[PDB]
Amino acid sequence: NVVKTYDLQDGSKVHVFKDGKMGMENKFGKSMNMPEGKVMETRDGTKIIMKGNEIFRLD
Amino acid sequence: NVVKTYDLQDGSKVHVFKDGKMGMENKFGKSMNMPEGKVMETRDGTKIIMKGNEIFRLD
Ligand SMILES: [Cu+2]
Ligand SMILES: [Cu+2]
Repeated sequence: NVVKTYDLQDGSKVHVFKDGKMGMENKFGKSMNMPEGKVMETRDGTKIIMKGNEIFRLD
Repeated sequence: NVVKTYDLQDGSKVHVFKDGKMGMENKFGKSMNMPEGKVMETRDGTKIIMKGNEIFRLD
């Protein structure tokens, strides 16, 4: 179902689904409200940001 | 002097200069500030967004 998952510094995660949908979870796996316009950083140092339910990655 | 250029669908351009500074030009070549927190569509399809003086690109 998930086509991609971002593994964020803070232990939270963002799943991207086959259907274009997106979902974020805290370090406890509980579902969260995803922040818009806020830079998030992955485990491996990649910076991303969400806007209009799409994901942008630091170029 | 211009290290990177994005050609947008609205006729304007974004420049990233060799120094680090960032600017936009309009259709007429008029230099302006880089719009922050706004998605912009490139002629070649991509969308970008600037936040805190970093460019992020659709993933
Ligand atoms: Cu999960
Ligand atoms: Cu120019």
